Parts: sequence; structure tokens; C-alpha cells
Amino acid sequence: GAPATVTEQGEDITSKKDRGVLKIVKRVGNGEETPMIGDKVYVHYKGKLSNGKKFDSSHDRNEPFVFSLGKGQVIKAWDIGVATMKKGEICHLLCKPEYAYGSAGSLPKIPSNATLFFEIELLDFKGE
Ligand SMILES: COc1ccc(CC[C@@H](OC(=O)[C@@H]2CCCCN2C(=O)[C@@H]2CCC(=O)[C@@H]3CCCC[C@H]32)c2cccc(OCCN3CCOCC3)c2)cc1OC
Repeated sequence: GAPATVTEQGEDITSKKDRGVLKIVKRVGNGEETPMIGDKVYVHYKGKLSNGKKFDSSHDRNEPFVFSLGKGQVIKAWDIGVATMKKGEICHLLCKPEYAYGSAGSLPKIPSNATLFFEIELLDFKGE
């Protein structure tokens, strides 16, 4: 399964090197440019609990998910992982609960100590 493949081949992109956020590039994006803190970022994604029956996709709602990079508007794994991406890149991300919703989780939807998996496509980014 895709989560096991990130475990095996995924680069640790954390500062602390605690494997809390693992990344594999599934499709290479354009040029060299990666987004800056405060850039307005547009993505499509697919998210699920790593071993769990909860699945969420922006493709469903026919609208890119938009947020402000590095400002704590998303879980930590995403502030870390999306800052590494190029435009048009698709990556897989495996996120320990430390970089997601933690010991608390976010009930009823997200349980305690949940490891999350994402496929993220970076569509665009532009300066705020
Ligand atoms: C600093 O720490 C946190 C920061 C923010 C949040 C809010 C949750 C935030 O969602 C997320 O961080 C991630 C990454 C972006 C995709 C959504 N996501 C998830 O976990 C999804 C949420 C929906 C869901 O039930 C999914 C189940 C399968 C796992 C992925 C889950 C989310 C959800 C919905 C909308 C969001 O919008 C950003 C809003 N911005 C820009 C527009 O104006 C308001 C600000 C953001 C929690 C945090 O917990 C530690």
C-alpha cells in the first residue's frame, strides 16, 4: 500500500529528523521555484487515515483547497511538506500525529494518535 511505500522510500523532511513527515515525489513539477512563507497556495489533495476508513478529496468538491503557507492554517506536516514542492508537483506525505492532530485528535472526525496519509498536487502559488 501507498503508506508503506512512503515508509520505505520516503525522504524525512523534518528539521529534527524524527521521521514525523515522510515524502516521495510521484510527479516532478516545473522549474526550481518552491513557495515562500505567506504565499497563497492552491492544491488538490486526497487524504486518509493511514490504517483507517476515513477518506477526503478536494477533487470531489470541484475546488482547489487554498491556504496561506507557513502561517499555521493547516497541520504542521503541510506547512513543512508544501514548502518543498514545485508547481505541478505531486507528492505523497505520511504524517505522524505529532505533525497532524496529536494525542487529542479532533473528534468525532479524527481519532487520537492518528497517522495521516496525503497525496498532494501543487497547482499554483502566488505572493500575498
Ligand atoms: C496548526 O494546526 C492546525 C491547523 C489547522 C487545522 C485545521 C484542519 C485543516 O485541515 C488540515 O490541516 C489538513 C490539511 C489540509 C487538508 C485537510 N486536512 C485534514 O486533516 C483533513 C480534514 C477533513 C478530514 O476529515 C480528513 C480525514 C482524512 C485525513 C485528512 C482530513 C483545515 C481544514 C479545513 C479547512 C482548512 O482551511 C484553511 C483555512 N484558511 C484559508 C481560508 O481562510 C481561513 C484560513 C484547514 C488543524 C490543526 O491541528 C493541529
